[PDB]
Amino acid sequence: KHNMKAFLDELKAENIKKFLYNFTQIPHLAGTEQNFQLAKQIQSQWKEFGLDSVELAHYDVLLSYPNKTHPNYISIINEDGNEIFNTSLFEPPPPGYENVSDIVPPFSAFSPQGMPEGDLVYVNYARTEDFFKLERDMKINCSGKIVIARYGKVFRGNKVKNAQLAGAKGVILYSDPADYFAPGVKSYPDGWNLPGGGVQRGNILNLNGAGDPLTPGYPANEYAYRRGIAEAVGLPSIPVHPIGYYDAQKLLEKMGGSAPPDSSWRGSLKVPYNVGPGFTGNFSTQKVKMHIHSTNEVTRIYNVIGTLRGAVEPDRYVILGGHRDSWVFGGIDPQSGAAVVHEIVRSFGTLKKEGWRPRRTILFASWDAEEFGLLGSTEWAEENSRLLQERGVAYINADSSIEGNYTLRVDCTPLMYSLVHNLTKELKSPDEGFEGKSLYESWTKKSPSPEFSGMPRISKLGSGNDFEVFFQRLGIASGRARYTKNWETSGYPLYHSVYETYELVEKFYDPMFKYHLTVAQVRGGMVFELANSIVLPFDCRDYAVVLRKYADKIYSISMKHPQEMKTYSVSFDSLFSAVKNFTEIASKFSERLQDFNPIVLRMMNDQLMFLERAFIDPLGLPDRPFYRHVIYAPSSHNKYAGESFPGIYDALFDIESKVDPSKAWGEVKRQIYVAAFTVQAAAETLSEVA
Amino acid sequence: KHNMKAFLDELKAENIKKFLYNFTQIPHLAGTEQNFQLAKQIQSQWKEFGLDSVELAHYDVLLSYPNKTHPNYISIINEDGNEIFNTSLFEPPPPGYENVSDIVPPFSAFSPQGMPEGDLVYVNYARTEDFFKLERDMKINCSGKIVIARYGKVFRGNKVKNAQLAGAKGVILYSDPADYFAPGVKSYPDGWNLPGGGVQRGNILNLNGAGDPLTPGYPANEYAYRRGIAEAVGLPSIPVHPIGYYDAQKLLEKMGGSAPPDSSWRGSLKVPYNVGPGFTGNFSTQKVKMHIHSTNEVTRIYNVIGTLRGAVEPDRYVILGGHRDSWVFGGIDPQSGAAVVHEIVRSFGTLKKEGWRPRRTILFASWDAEEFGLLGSTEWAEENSRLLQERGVAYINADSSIEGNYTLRVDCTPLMYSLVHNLTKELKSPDEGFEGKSLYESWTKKSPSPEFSGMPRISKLGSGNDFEVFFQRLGIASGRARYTKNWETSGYPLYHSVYETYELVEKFYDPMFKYHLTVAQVRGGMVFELANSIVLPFDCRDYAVVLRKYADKIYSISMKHPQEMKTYSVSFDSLFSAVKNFTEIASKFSERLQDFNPIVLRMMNDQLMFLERAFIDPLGLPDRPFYRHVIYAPSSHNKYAGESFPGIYDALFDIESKVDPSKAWGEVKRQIYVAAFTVQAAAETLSEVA
Ligand SMILES: *[C@@H]1O[C@H](CO)[C@@H](O[C@@H]2O[C@H](CO)[C@@H](O[C@@H]3O[C@H](CO)[C@@H](O)[C@H](O[C@H]4O[C@H](CO)[C@@H](O)[C@H](O)[C@@H]4O)[C@@H]3O)[C@H](O)[C@H]2NC(C)=O)[C@H](O)[C@H]1NC(C)=O
Ligand SMILES: *[C@@H]1O[C@H](CO)[C@@H](O[C@@H]2O[C@H](CO)[C@@H](O[C@@H]3O[C@H](CO)[C@@H](O)[C@H](O[C@H]4O[C@H](CO)[C@@H](O)[C@H](O)[C@@H]4O)[C@@H]3O)[C@H](O)[C@H]2NC(C)=O)[C@H](O)[C@H]1NC(C)=O
Ligand SMILES: *[C@@H]1O[C@H](CO)[C@@H](O[C@@H]2O[C@H](CO)[C@@H](O[C@@H]3O[C@H](CO)[C@@H](O)[C@H](O)[C@@H]3O)[C@H](O)[C@H]2NC(C)=O)[C@H](O)[C@H]1NC(C)=O
Ligand SMILES: *[C@@H]1O[C@H](CO)[C@@H](O[C@@H]2O[C@H](CO)[C@@H](O[C@@H]3O[C@H](CO)[C@@H](O)[C@H](O)[C@@H]3O)[C@H](O)[C@H]2NC(C)=O)[C@H](O)[C@H]1NC(C)=O
Ligand SMILES: *[C@@H]1O[C@H](CO)[C@@H](O[C@@H]2O[C@H](CO)[C@@H](O)[C@H](O)[C@H]2NC(C)=O)[C@H](O)[C@H]1NC(C)=O
Ligand SMILES: *[C@@H]1O[C@H](CO)[C@@H](O[C@@H]2O[C@H](CO)[C@@H](O)[C@H](O)[C@H]2NC(C)=O)[C@H](O)[C@H]1NC(C)=O
Ligand SMILES: *[C@@H]1O[C@H](CO)[C@@H](O[C@@H]2O[C@H](CO)[C@@H](O)[C@H](O)[C@H]2NC(C)=O)[C@H](O)[C@H]1NC(C)=O
Ligand SMILES: *[C@@H]1O[C@H](CO)[C@@H](O[C@@H]2O[C@H](CO)[C@@H](O)[C@H](O)[C@H]2NC(C)=O)[C@H](O)[C@H]1NC(C)=O
Ligand SMILES: *[C@@H]1O[C@H](CO)[C@@H](O[C@@H]2O[C@H](CO)[C@@H](O)[C@H](O)[C@H]2NC(C)=O)[C@H](O)[C@H]1NC(C)=O
Ligand SMILES: *[C@@H]1O[C@H](CO)[C@@H](O[C@@H]2O[C@H](CO)[C@@H](O)[C@H](O)[C@H]2NC(C)=O)[C@H](O)[C@H]1NC(C)=O
Ligand SMILES: *[C@@H]1O[C@H](CO)[C@@H](O)[C@H](O)[C@H]1NC(C)=O
Ligand SMILES: *[C@@H]1O[C@H](CO)[C@@H](O)[C@H](O)[C@H]1NC(C)=O
Ligand SMILES: *[C@@H]1O[C@H](CO)[C@@H](O)[C@H](O)[C@H]1NC(C)=O
Ligand SMILES: *[C@@H]1O[C@H](CO)[C@@H](O)[C@H](O)[C@H]1NC(C)=O
Ligand SMILES: [Ca+2]
Ligand SMILES: [Ca+2]
Ligand SMILES: [Cl-]
Ligand SMILES: [Cl-]
Ligand SMILES: [Zn+2]
Ligand SMILES: [Zn+2]
Ligand SMILES: [Zn+2]
Ligand SMILES: [Zn+2]
Repeated sequence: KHNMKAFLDELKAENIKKFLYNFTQIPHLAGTEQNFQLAKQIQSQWKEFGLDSVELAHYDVLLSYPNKTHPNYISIINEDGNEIFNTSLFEPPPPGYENVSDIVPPFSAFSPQGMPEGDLVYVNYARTEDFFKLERDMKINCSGKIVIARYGKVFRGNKVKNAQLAGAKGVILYSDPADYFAPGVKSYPDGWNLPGGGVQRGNILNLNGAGDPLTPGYPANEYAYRRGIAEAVGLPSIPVHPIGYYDAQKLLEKMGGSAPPDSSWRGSLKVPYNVGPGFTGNFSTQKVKMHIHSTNEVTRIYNVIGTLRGAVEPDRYVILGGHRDSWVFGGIDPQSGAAVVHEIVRSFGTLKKEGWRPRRTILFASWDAEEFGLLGSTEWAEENSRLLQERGVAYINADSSIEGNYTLRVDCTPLMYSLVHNLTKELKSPDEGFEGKSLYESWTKKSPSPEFSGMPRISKLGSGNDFEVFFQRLGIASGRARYTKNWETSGYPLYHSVYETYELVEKFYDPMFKYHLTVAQVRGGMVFELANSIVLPFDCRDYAVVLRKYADKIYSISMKHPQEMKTYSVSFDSLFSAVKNFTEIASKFSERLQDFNPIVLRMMNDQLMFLERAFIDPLGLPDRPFYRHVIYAPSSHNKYAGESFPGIYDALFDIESKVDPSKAWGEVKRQIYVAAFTVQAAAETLSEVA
Repeated sequence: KHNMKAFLDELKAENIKKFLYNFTQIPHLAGTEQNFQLAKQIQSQWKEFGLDSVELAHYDVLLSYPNKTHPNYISIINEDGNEIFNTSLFEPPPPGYENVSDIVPPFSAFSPQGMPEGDLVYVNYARTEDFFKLERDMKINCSGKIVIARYGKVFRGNKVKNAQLAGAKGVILYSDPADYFAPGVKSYPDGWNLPGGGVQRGNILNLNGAGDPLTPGYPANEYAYRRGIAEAVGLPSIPVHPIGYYDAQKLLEKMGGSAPPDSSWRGSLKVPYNVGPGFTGNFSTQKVKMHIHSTNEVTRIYNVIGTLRGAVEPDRYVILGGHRDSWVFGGIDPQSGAAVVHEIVRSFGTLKKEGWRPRRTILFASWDAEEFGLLGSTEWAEENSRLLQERGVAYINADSSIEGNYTLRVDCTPLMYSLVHNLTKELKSPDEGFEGKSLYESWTKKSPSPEFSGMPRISKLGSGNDFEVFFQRLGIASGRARYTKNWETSGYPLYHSVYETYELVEKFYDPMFKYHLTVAQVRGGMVFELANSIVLPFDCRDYAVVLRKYADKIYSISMKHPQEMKTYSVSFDSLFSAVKNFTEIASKFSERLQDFNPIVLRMMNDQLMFLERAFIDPLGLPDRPFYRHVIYAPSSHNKYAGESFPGIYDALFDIESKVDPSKAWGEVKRQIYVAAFTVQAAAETLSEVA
C-alpha cells in the first residue's frame, strides 16, 4: 500500500545527515551568489526526486550588508578623542573554517549609518516594561543616550523600536552569559555554549507583516514601483550593532549612575549592571562611539517552488515551506529544517514514481531572505494571494528541526490540535527511556499541558518565521514542530553565530539524527494527512474551546479596572455570546460531518478550509494592516510571542496611563465589538449553507 | 419540463400590475412603520409563494428626517430682515392623494442644521469642471457664498462635496425644466413631466461605499460600537435643500454679477443665468437665507431575505436584490422593480411546488434604506461578507424596471455579456414594430454598441444602487437591466417626486405592463441561467476584450502629457503585457472549459466564480477603502458613472495643476503597477491550478 506508513518508513536519518552536511559547508547569505547556487541545486534535485514542476520565483527586495572596506565597530573614546577600546571586527572562526571566505561579520541588518557618540544607559532587555521602569520609576531619561541592552526575552526589532521611542541615539545589543551560557556546558567547539567572542546576527526591522520594506501589498517584481527609503516600512532610525560578552564586559565595567533596580536586571558578568547614564568618576569624561557604515541595497532573491499535483483536488494546496538563506553556515538555522524538507520531498517522490499521487496538491518551498524579514515567503504570497486565499488548505513551516534534544514542540492553529495528537500517537518516541513508547506519550509526559491532564502543551503561533503571511495575513491554517529543550531550567546559545555549524549538530545536538527523523515524520505526516485525508483533518470544536479560554483571559485583564468598566459601560457579553454560539454551531457541524457524494464532501471541506479564513478582517488591526487575523497576532511588544484577541489586548494595555480615558475605553469597546462580530461571523460559516 | 421556458411563461404582466398597485398606495419611507409593515407582508407572501425560508434582517442605522414642527424653507430676505419670498413647504399633492398623510416634504437627507444667510452664486450643475470654470477662468470665489445649482449630470452628493470644497456656506438644488421637462409633454397629472412645484428628494452623502455612516466595516447590529457624529462617514458640513423651478425662478431672476460664460450654463427659465455673486443693483442689499432643521437619528431598518435552496450546489449563491424603501409612493422608484421581483419569486415558487429546485441556491432580497445610502444592502453584506466572498456567484439588481419605454438598458460585468446576448435572442421584443422579433434585435437596432456592428450597447456598472457592496467592495459578478428612454434626445422627470405614482406608470409609461414583463424575463432569466446552468454562464474572454479597450483609453489620457511621460519614465508596458497575458490565458481556459467529473466541473466553476473576485485589492483604492475593485469604481466626480482603471484615472486627473509633478507622476506609475499586477494576478487564477 501507498499509505502514510509507506511515506514515513521511506524517510531516513542518514539522508537527513547527508543533506545537512551538504547544505552547511559554505555560507548561504541571502542575495549572495552562493545562495543562488544552492537554490539551483535544490531545484534540480527536487526535479530528480520526481516533483511535477520545480521553478525559481525571484524578487528584487531591500537587503542590508556591511561595507567590506569600512568595518562596523564600537569604541570607548577619551576626552582627547582617542579610541582606547574597540570591539571586534569579526568572530574568531571555528576550527577548520578559519579559511572560509565570505563570512559576514556580525551586524544588525538594516541599521542606518552613523557615528553617534555619547553616554551609555543600560536598559536590561529593552522590553516595554524595562523602559517603563527606567522612565516612570527610576526617572532616567534615555534621550540622546546610547543604550546597551542584552539580547533575550523579546525580538530584537522590538528592543530597537522601544529604544527609539525612548529617544536613544543608538543601540548596542549583546549576549549575556546569563541568557546564552548554559551552566556546566563548554563553549564551542568543546560544547554547545556561546564563547565570549561569539555574536548573534539579526535584522532589526519592524515590518508588522509588510514583507519587502519598499513594496508593501504587492510583489517586488520587475516593474514594481518602490517607495523611497524615507517612506520604507519598518526601518530603524538609529544605528545598532551587536557584540559578544567579552566586548560587553569592557563596555559595562565602567558604568556608574544608578544601581540596577533589582536582581532581574543583573546578568552573569562580573560587573555591577549599573544603569548609568555614563561611567563612574574616574572615567566620566570618556564616552562610547559607534561606527556603522552598512548599506541597504535592492538585491535579487530566489524562492524554489515545487509542485506535486493532486489526483482528485489539484486546486487545493497543502504547503510545506521553510527558508534556505542563512546568516553564516546555518547548521541549525535553517539547514536542519531544510534537510528535513529535502528528505520529505524525496520520500513523497518515491511514492510518486511508483504511481501514487496525493489527493490534494502539495507545494514545497525553499524560501529566500527569511533572515532579512520573511521577505521571500511574503513576496511570493503577495504575488499569489488570490490563489492562496481561495485554495490554501494549510501551511506547515520548516525552519530549524532542533533547538534542543529534550522533547517535541508544536505551535499551531487549534484546527490542527486533533491531527497532531493523533499523528504523534502513531509515531515512535526517539527519547531515551521511552523506547517502545509513542511520541505522544513522551511529549505529554515531558511537556504537559497546563489545562488538561494527559495532553501535551501546544502553543499559539507567534511570529518571526515564514508562516506569518500565510496565517496572520491570509488566514490559512498553519503549524510548526521541532525538537526543543526543557523550558523549566531565550533560544539556543549559538543562534545566528558563525559557530552554528554541521559539527555543532552532529557532535552535540543529534549525533544519530533521530530527532531530525522524528521531526521529519511529524512535519511530513502532517502534510500527508492534510493532503490525503478525504475529510480535511481539522476539528472546529478545538477552536471553540480556546476561544472561550481567550475570552476569559481578556475579560480578566479588563476586570483589573472595575470602576472604569462601570463608568464606560464596558461589557464583554457580546464576545461571550459569540463564543457560546460558535461552540454550539461547531458542535452541530461536527455531527453533520460525521453523519453525512463528492459535492456534499467538497462543501464541508470548503467550510473546514474557510474556517481559519473567517477570522480575517480585511481592515486589519489598528495601524497594522497586514495583521488581519482577529484571534491571533504577534505581540506588539515581542514579535516572537503570539497574543490572543490582540485588538482588545492592545486597547487595554497600559490603559491607566492614557490621558483621555473616555477615548481609550471607547476603543476597548470598539475592539470588543469587532472581536464578537468576527467570532459570530466565523461560527456562521459552519451553519447549514442554505 | 421545468426549464427556463417554464419559468418564463409563468411570469404575467397582470400580476406585476397588481403588485405595483399594492405597493404604491401609501408612502414607504425607510425607518417608518409603514415600510416595516410592507416588509412583513413581503415576508409572508414570499413564504406562501414557496421559498424555503424567509427572514427579516434588521439593523440600526443613521437616517435623516425633517422636523414636522419646524419646516425647512428658504427665503429672500431684505435689509430690514423681512422675509419677502419663501419657498414652498411641500409639493402640491397629486389628484386623489391630497389626504394621504405622512408624505415627507422635499428635503436633502443628512443636511446639517443651520440658517446661513448670504449672496447667491450660480454654479450650473456643480460639477468639478463647473467649479474649475468659476474659480480658474471666471475668477469667482464661492467662499462664504450660498451656491445654487441645477440638478442633473452627476450625483447630488458630488455636487455638495464640490460646493463644500469651494467654501460655500450652503447649497440650494433645483430642477431646471431644461433637464426635467421634455418638449411637447404635459406636466403631471396630464403627462409625465415635472411641474413647477415638483421637487426631487435625495440624500447628499459621500459614503464611497461605507454603508451606515456610523459603522463602516461592520454590521450595525445590536451591540455595534458607533462612531460619534463628528467622525461619521460622508456627512455634509453645510446645509442643503432642494426646490422646484417655480421657486428657483424667484431666486434666480434677480441675479447679477457676471454673465453666464456660455450657453451650456443657461437652462430654460426666463432668467439670464447670471453667475453672481449677489443680486442686481436695485436688489443688492437683499440676501438669501436657508432654514434647515432636519435631524439625523439612528433608526431600525428591515431587509427581507428569502432563500430557495439549491439541489446540487446549495453553497453557491445567486442573488436577486432590490430595494423596497421609497421617498414617497415609489411608483417607479423602486416599486416597479420590487413588483417584478415579487412575480419572479412567485414563478420560481410555482416550479418549486411541482418538485423543481435550481442547481444552486437563489437568494431574494427586499433591501431597506437604499434611499439613504444603500444602507440595507451594505449592512447585510458586511454582516455576511465571508459567506458572500466564498460562495457568491452573482448579484442581479432590481430597482426601477422602467425609466422610459424605448428599449432595453443593461449595465453589467463583462462576464455576463455573453449570457445577456444569448438570453435576449430568446426573448420576444415588446416594442411596436418589432412584433415577432427578438428583444436582441430591437435592442441592438435602437441602442447599437459603439464598438461592434450587430451588437447592442452594454454599459459599465456605475453606482448609486444596491449592487455597489457586492461588486465594488466584494467582487461578485453583478448586473442590472431596465427599460429606458432614447438617450440621443439626467433621469425621468418625476424622479423622487410625490408625483411618482402608480398612475404615472399605468397611464404614461407602461399601460400594458409589457415593458415590466420584458424586464422580469431578462432579470429572472439571468438568475435562472446563473443558478441552473451546469457550467457558470460567464465568458472570461469578454473581460480580455474590455481590458484592452480600457488600457488603450487610460494610455491615451496619459499621452496628453508626452514631455512628463519622458521626464518621469512613465510606461504602460506592464499593463499592456498583463492584458496580453490575460487574453492568452483566458483563451486557453475557454478551450479547457469546452473540452474537459463533478470535481473537475466544480474546479472550473470556482475559477469562473473567483475571476471577478480576483480584481479586488484588499488595500482598496486611495482614500476609498470600500472601493476595492481595480478595474471599476464609481467616478470620484459622479457616483452614478463608472470609471475604468480608476486608480490610474484619478492619479492623472487634472495632473497638470499639481504643484509637485514628480510626486504626482510617481503616483501615476504606482497605479500603473497596481493595475498591471492585478490584471496579471486575475489572469493567473485561470491558469491550470497545478
Ligand atoms: C448568538 O446567537 C443568538 C441566536 O440564538 C443571537 O440571538 C439574537 O440576539 C439578537 C441581539 O440580541 C436578538 O435581537 C433582537 O431581535 C428582536 C427581533 O427578533 C428585536 O425586537 C430586539 O430589539 C428590541 O430589543 C432590544 C434589546 O433590549 C432593544 O435594544 C431594541 O431597541 C428593540 O427594543 C433585538 O434586536 C435576536 O432576535 C436574536 N436572534 C435569534 C435568532 O434569536 C445572538 O445575537 C448571537 N450572538 C452574537 C454575538 O451574534
Ligand atoms: C506576461 O507573461 C509573460 C510570460 O510569458 C511574463 O514574462 C516574464 O517577464 C518577466 C519580467 O520581464 C521576465 O523576467 C526576467 O526573468 C529572467 C529569469 O528567467 C531574469 O534574468 C531577468 O532579469 C534580468 O534582466 C532584467 C531586464 O532587463 C534586468 O532588470 C535584471 O536586472 C536582470 O538582468 C528578468 O527578471 C520573466 O522571465 C518572464 N517569464 C516567463 C515565464 O517568460 C510577463 O512578465 C507577464 N506580464 C506581467 C505584467 O506579469
Ligand atoms: C483523531 O482520532 C480520533 C479517534 O479515532 C478521531 O475521532 C473519531 O473519529 C471517528 C471517525 O469519524 C468517529 O467515528 C464515528 O462514530 C460515530 C458515532 O460514535 C458514527 O456516527 C460515525 O459513522 C463514525 O463511526 C469516532 O467517534 C471518533 N472518536 C472520538 C473519540 O471522537 C478523530 O476524528 C481524529 N481526528 C482527526 C482530525 O482525524
Ligand atoms: C451563448 O451561446 C453561444 C452560441 O451557442 C455559446 O457558444 C457555443 O457554446 C457551445 C457549447 O459549448 C460550443 O460548442 C462546442 O463546440 C466545440 C468546437 O466547435 C466542441 O469542442 C464542444 O464539444 C462543443 O460542441 C460552441 O462552439 C459555441 N459557439 C460559439 C460561436 O462560440 C456560448 O457559450 C453561450 N454563452 C453562454 C455564456 O452561455
Ligand atoms: C551538495 O550535493 C550536490 C549534489 O549531489 C553536489 O552538487 C553536484 O556536484 C557534482 C560533482 O561535482 C556535479 O557533477 C553535479 O552537477 C552537482 N549536482 C547538482 C544537482 O548541483 C554538491 O557538490 C554538494 N556540495 C557539497 C559541498 O558537498
Ligand atoms: C564602503 O566604504 C568605502 C571605504 O572607506 C567607500 O569608498 C569610498 O567612497 C568615497 C566617496 O564616494 C571615495 O572618494 C573613496 O575613494 C572611496 N574609498 C575607496 C577605498 O574606494 C565606499 O563608498 C563604501 N561602499 C559602499 C557600498 O557604500
Ligand atoms: C581603534 O581603531 C581605531 C581606527 O582604526 C584606531 O585609531 C586609529 O589609529 C591609527 C593608527 O594609530 C590612526 O592614524 C587613526 O587616525 C586612528 N583613527 C581614529 C578614528 O581614531 C585605534 O588605535 C584603535 N584603538 C585601539 C585601542 O586599538
Ligand atoms: C396588499 O396586498 C396584501 C395581500 O394580498 C393585502 O394584505 C392582506 O390584507 C387582507 C385583507 O385585509 C388580510 O386579511 C391579510 O392578512 C393581508 N395579508 C398579508 C400577507 O399581509 C394588503 O391589504 C394589500 N394592500 C393594499 C393597499 O391593497
Ligand atoms: C423640532 O422642532 C421643534 C419646534 O420649534 C422643537 O421643539 C422645541 O424644543 C425646545 C428646546 O428643546 C423647547 O423648549 C420647545 O418647547 C420645543 N417646541 C415644541 C413646539 O415642543 C423640537 O426639538 C424639534 N424636534 C427635533 C427632533 O429636533
Ligand atoms: C415667510 O415665512 C416667515 C416665517 O413664517 C414669515 O415671517 C414671519 O411672519 C410672522 C407673521 O407676520 C411674524 O410674527 C414672524 O415673526 C415672522 N418670522 C420671521 C422669521 O421673519 C414671512 O412673512 C413669510 N414671508 C412671506 C413673503 O410670506
Ligand atoms: C529628556 O531630555 C531632552 C533633552 O535634553 C528633553 O528635551 C526631554 O524633555 C527630556 N525629558 C525628561 C527629563 O523627562
Ligand atoms: C542532550 O541531552 C542531554 C541529556 O539530558 C543533555 O545533558 C544535553 O545537555 C543535551 N544536548 C543539548 C545540545 O541540549
Ligand atoms: C475667498 O475668500 C476668502 C475670505 O473672504 C479668503 O480667505 C480666500 O482667500 C478667498 N480666495 C480667493 C480670492 O482666491
Ligand atoms: C412612450 O412611447 C412613445 C412613442 O415613442 C413616446 O412618444 C412617449 O414619449 C413614451 N412615454 C414615455 C413616458 O416615455
Ligand atoms: Ca512586497
Ligand atoms: Ca456598517
Ligand atoms: Cl519552524
Ligand atoms: Cl436596477
Ligand atoms: Zn531561520
Ligand atoms: Zn534565523
Ligand atoms: Zn431606487
Ligand atoms: Zn431612488
